[PDB]
Amino acid sequence: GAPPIMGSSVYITVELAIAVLAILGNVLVCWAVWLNSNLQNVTNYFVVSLAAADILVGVLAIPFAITISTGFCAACHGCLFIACFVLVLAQSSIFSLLAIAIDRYIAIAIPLRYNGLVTGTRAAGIIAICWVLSFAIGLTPMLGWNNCGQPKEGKAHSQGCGEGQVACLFEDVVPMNYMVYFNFFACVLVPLLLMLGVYLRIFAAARRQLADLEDNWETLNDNLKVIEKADNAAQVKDALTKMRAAALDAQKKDFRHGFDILVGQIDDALKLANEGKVKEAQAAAEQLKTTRNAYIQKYLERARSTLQKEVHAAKSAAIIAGLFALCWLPLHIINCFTFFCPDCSHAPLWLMYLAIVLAHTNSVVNPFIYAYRIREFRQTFRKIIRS
Ligand SMILES: CC(C)CCC[C@@H](C)[C@H]1CC[C@H]2[C@@H]3CC=C4C[C@@H](O)CC[C@]4(C)[C@H]3CC[C@]12C
Ligand SMILES: CC(C)CCC[C@@H](C)[C@H]1CC[C@H]2[C@@H]3CC=C4C[C@@H](O)CC[C@]4(C)[C@H]3CC[C@]12C
Ligand SMILES: CC(C)CCC[C@@H](C)[C@H]1CC[C@H]2[C@@H]3CC=C4C[C@@H](O)CC[C@]4(C)[C@H]3CC[C@]12C
Ligand SMILES: CC(C)CCC[C@@H](C)[C@H]1CC[C@H]2[C@@H]3CC=C4C[C@@H](O)CC[C@]4(C)[C@H]3CC[C@]12C
Ligand SMILES: CCCCCCCC/C=C\CCCCCCCC(=O)OC[C@H](O)CO
Ligand SMILES: CCCCCCCC/C=C\CCCCCCCC(=O)OC[C@H](O)CO
Ligand SMILES: CCCCCCCC/C=C\CCCCCCCC(=O)OC[C@H](O)CO
Ligand SMILES: Nc1nnc(-c2ccc(O)c(Cl)c2)c(-c2ccccc2)n1
Ligand SMILES: CCCCCCCC/C=C\CCCCCCCC(=O)O
Ligand SMILES: CCCCCCCC/C=C\CCCCCCCC(=O)O
Ligand SMILES: CCCCCCCC/C=C\CCCCCCCC(=O)O
Ligand code: NA
Repeated sequence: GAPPIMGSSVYITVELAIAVLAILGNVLVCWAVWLNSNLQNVTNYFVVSLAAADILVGVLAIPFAITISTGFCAACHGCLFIACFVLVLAQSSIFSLLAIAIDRYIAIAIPLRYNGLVTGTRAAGIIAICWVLSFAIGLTPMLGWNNCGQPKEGKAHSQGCGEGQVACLFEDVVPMNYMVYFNFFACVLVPLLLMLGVYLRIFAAARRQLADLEDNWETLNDNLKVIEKADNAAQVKDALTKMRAAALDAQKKDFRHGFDILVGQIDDALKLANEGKVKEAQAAAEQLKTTRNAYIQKYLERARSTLQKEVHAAKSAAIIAGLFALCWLPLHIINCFTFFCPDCSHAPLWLMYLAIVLAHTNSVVNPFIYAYRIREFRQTFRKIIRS
């Protein structure tokens, strides 16, 4: 049995290094949003809320984790607070991640009403509510769902603790049925699964809109060919009405002028078609190609480019949510083994330390994801560091 202070020294040193990086990187995120108006939007207010949770992991949760690794003597409910505080920060992160996903879904699904529905003032209120709920959920053991009524008195005596004190260790004070059923299943797993459902809807909505744009583009070009090889006015009329509906569906200044020219030219040709003048209708329909080459294809390309950027932004957000799940799931899975398999030897202490370090590393990774995936953050980071 090697001296406990040695393996402790490795765990503590790694924890302190992570805390430094979590503070530095996420302070940079907050400084960037504060300074760049192009970064000031509802999505990034939740990003800042998430960065604040990660700053508090470095300032508070990691010092608390180091403290409760020692098993020092503490009043049981004081031990409970420093043990449970990381649950507040993890819960706040989950709420911010879910809010970000929902924000991106509103933007892709109803962009015309996004600016009227999703405002900064409503966002600040949601953030406040989510922090209150995070304290309520994370500190629920302090309301009585704890093991302080049944302390490990033999462990307390062997450490010289006073009366009312326990050896302060996470699993000795926080009940495992709370950790598995309430914290993991209900408060972590269910919101992560909801997030997965939201992102599936976001990418399904984007794929559908990028299909719908190509279908309307195909309908405009296909029916142009139908008119050229038509032989009577009724075939021209049929293909023109289909073009007119495709044009109005695709419509939903230089943008409006291009579609006004298009529908007007379709109407010009339809009037000729209704009068039985096929050759004049076809010549009129040929004028549409000039409008298509100078306006309509430009709208189709820019609409595609806007959709691709929304997909890119949703993928960046989903990566962040997925990395949260990756870094936190090992701890929750270990707790499931401890709880559901009392015939299994407890996960060894080195593995507990590794799982805790991994969870804490998640508070380091988001600034790197923003830097590598969002140009506006990356360029703002560069200016902050240079200047
Ligand atoms: C403004 C912010 C930074 C203040 C942070 C205050 C923190 C560090 C304080 C608030 C409550 C405090 C705890 C309250 C009660 C106990 C029980 C005692 O037997 C050992 C210390 C312990 C566990 C305290 C440790 C420090 C503590 C967690
Ligand atoms: C920013 C300010 C307002 C934060 C206020 C938080 C204060 C009120 C809370 C935080 C944690 C709390 C402590 C947590 C646990 C214990 C140990 C218990 O045996 C006696 C009370 C005591 C010591 C609590 C007193 C109140 C306390 C210090
Ligand atoms: C993709 C990621 C999230 C999956 C992580 C899986 C990890 C957490 C799993 C895979 C194998 C698992 C271990 C398999 C067997 C045992 C022995 C048992 O006596 C205690 C738990 C313990 C030690 C498990 C702990 C959790 C464990 C390490
Ligand atoms: C990751 C997402 C998709 C779902 C989370 C799956 C979790 C809840 C699953 C993955 C592996 C599972 C464990 C696999 C094996 C055992 C050993 C058995 O003696 C008791 C249940 C227990 C401990 C399972 C509990 C539930 C478990 C931890
Ligand atoms: C620079 C940062 C300073 C940080 C200061 C670090 C604190 C060091 C004090 C005690 C650690 C002793 C080693 C902890 C060993 C674990 C004890 C434990 O697991 O519980 C008790 C149990 O009885 C055992 O079997
Ligand atoms: C920017 C500033 C923001 C706020 C910064 C706050 C930093 C908190 C640091 C450490 C918490 C460690 C607290 C635990 C120390 C417990 C040691 C102790 O209390 O030992 C005596 C006890 O009776 C055992 O026998
Ligand atoms: C485990 C503990 C769980 C505790 C469970 C109970 C908590 C209450 C729940 C939600 C409060 C929602 C607050 C709503 C605040 C008022 C909002 C408002 O007035 O604004 C309307 C706005 O115009 C629309 O856009
Ligand atoms: N058995 C057990 N032991 N320790 C922790 C623990 C304590 C302090 C921390 O800072 C961290 Cl990250 C983890 C958790 C645990 C598991 C999932 C979610 C929250 C806590 N579970
Ligand atoms: C780009 C520069 C980065 C800033 C430097 C950050 C320095 C932090 C690195 C390691 C933390 C070391 C913790 C010291 C251990 C104390 C002794 C002990 O383990 O008990
Ligand atoms: C920017 C402010 C950050 C706050 C600084 C906190 C850094 C202190 C590091 C670790 C916490 C020390 C925990 C002490 C354990 C007590 C050991 C014992 O009593 O047996
Ligand atoms: C212990 C608390 C458990 C119940 C939580 C109650 C819900 C949160 C309570 C108060 C938050 C107050 C902030 C409300 C501002 C709303 C702004 C808005 O949404 O537009
Ligand atoms: Na986090």
